Amino acid sequence: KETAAAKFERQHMDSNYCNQMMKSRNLTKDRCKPVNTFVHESLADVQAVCSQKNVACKNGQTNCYQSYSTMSITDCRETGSSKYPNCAYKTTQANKHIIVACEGNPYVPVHFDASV
Repeated sequence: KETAAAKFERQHMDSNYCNQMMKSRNLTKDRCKPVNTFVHESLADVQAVCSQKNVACKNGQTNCYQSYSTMSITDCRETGSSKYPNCAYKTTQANKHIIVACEGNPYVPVHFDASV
């Protein structure tokens, strides 16, 4: 079964598109998930964010880190009409700074906190 680091990679890394990829990565095979972000950078450059700018997470914990540069991301957002089993997503491409929460040794991303 997956570690938190593995789940982050399956759900968010990818070095209409949202309907296809949300299904492919087992996010909407048995539920419709409201929002998810995919990052189109290399895994190692996303892992590198865990030693970049330390910031507080949305929940006030302090193990979150913001990337120095913007990264290519696709936001997937359920339409107002979406209902299981027919999940439906709005796809929005953007280049944004990402904020991830990191844990473990190696210190790697385990949650996507936000993009800016």
